[PDB]
Amino acid sequence: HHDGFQTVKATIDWEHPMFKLYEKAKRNGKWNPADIDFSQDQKDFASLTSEEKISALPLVAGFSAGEEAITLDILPMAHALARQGRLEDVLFLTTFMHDEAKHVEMFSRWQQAVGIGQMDLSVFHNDHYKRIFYEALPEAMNRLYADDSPEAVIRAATVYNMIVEGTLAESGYYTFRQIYKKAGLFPGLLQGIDYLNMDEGRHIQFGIYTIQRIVNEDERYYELFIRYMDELWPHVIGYVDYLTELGKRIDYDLLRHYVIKQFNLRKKQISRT
Amino acid sequence: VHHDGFQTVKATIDWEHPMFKLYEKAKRNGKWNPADIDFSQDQKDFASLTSEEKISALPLVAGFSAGEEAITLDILPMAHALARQGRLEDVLFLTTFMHDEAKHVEMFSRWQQAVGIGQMDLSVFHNDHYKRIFYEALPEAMNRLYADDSPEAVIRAATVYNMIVEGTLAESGYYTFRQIYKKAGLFPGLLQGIDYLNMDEGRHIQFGIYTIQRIVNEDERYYELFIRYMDELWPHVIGYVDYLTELGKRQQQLARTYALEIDYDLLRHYVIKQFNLRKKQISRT
Ligand SMILES: CCCCCCCCCCCCCCCC(=O)O
Ligand SMILES: CCCCCCCCCCCCCCCC(=O)O
Ligand SMILES: [Fe+2]
Ligand SMILES: [Fe+2]
Ligand SMILES: [Fe+2]
Ligand SMILES: [Fe+2]
Ligand SMILES: [Mn+2]
Ligand SMILES: [Mn+2]
Repeated sequence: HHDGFQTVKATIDWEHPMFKLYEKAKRNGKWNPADIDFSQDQKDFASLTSEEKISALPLVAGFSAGEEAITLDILPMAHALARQGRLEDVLFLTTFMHDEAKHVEMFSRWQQAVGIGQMDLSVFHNDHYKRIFYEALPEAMNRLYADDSPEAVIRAATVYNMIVEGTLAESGYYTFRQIYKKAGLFPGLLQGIDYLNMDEGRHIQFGIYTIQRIVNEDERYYELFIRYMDELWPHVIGYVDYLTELGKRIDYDLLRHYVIKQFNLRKKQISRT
Repeated sequence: VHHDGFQTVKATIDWEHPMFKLYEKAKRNGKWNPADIDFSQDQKDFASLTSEEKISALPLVAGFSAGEEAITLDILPMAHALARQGRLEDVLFLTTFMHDEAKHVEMFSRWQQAVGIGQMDLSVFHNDHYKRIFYEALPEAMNRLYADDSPEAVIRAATVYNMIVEGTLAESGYYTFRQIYKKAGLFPGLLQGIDYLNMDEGRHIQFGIYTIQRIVNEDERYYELFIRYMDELWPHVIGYVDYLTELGKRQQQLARTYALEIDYDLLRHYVIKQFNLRKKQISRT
């Protein structure tokens, strides 16, 4: 039951950081994936050699699955914060969710346009990928229906924001750029990736805000945060090694260092105080 | 529980799904930002009213602010349930639904802030009937879906929120606010807000009808449930309406300072009109 309503008893906290992030999201979040011209992307893909055609697909499969996952899986988080009365958080998360829907849509549209929509790209998810996306992610998010303790929220934000978006996805945008914009290939996908990377700058900020406000109440949670990151590293780098083994069949030595860099950078964005 | 796989890895989005088409319309037609509305004439208009004129609109604003905030919290279980059923295109659409409702909450709260009543607690205009729908039945029917996503649970949730709250009360609210404050040349920024809001809600009702009718096509037993759930809520619908009516009648200072004939019997029949129209948008097959 609702006890009352903040915009009836009072107003929105206009000075809340997440309400300000909400405002930014409405201003900077107007792109529509339906407007992306994929026609050159189709030609590029067709002109590729089958050996080149596959080289693209592992990454797209990682992302298509990853965006769809978070679209389905943020909803428990939004619900738990709604139940705690954090209205400005909820306002922000509606932009988060619609961003992610556009992300799902964009990769799906590219798949469709280059002609691989009928292809099942699950074959490029290895065990380590499945551990993160098929298992740990939904596990940590769905927990929050029955357990919204600080430890549960921090574990979900760490998994979704610091590992999935902040290590794997950040590293993936960089990989796409380091490979295809140099080549002059796939300009519509790279356009989408650029819009998406803008969106994701906001998403990481909600995650930092969330993890940090909890850490602030008890620095015991800081060590929780680090432990959770390290728990998932073996699957992060297991996936990366799987993908680097594939491409060698571009210095994957560099992209495997960018992943390592991102992971440590994300750890540093949270302070013990 | 874990994901089996992902539709946009095995396949693609179902581009011909009607909820995808509705998602596409939502993106194209849902660009308005309440932060852009000019409330300066509203703040002056509100200040130009007496204490007694000043309140005639607040009961409506309190019903609206509470209603928009409730659904912002209470749609989330519905989106989760459909996500669990693999209804990806529904979920995509629902991201626009939820973001719309966020803007609706924001708009009324901006208006309250700008006209100067942010500090005033407007809960006093929620009578027991209002509470039974918005403080109780709405969240009960939605939160159910976390543990019971059966067709009958989904019908009930869509009926409460989409057919009653949006399609009866909110549709009547927009009419009332037009029949009164557009005729009074009052609160232009609020009515611009309400215009945009009402456009949003045309899509929301289409999702609710799609959802209810989808379930009724599986089995007609469910048509009767829809009618019964509509009927179980009518008394609170009309209980709130009578209450809002008796308020307006005894604070009639704004009606005659602005030479308006506010017909609280016409407004009452429009509510009844919306209720039955909503029944007619669901067919037994
Ligand atoms: C060979 C170098 C490795 C490059 C790393 C690529 C990893 C693929 C990206 C998958 C994660 C995408 C998750 C979406 C996050 C979000 O939607 O916020
Ligand atoms: C005297 C005339 C009575 C008219 C009825 C007025 C009722 C106020 C409506 C408040 C509910 C608003 C819910 C909005 C639903 C949505 O945002 O989708
Ligand atoms: Fe994201
Ligand atoms: Fe391994
Ligand atoms: Fe709505
Ligand atoms: Fe009563
Ligand atoms: Mn994303
Ligand atoms: Mn609304």
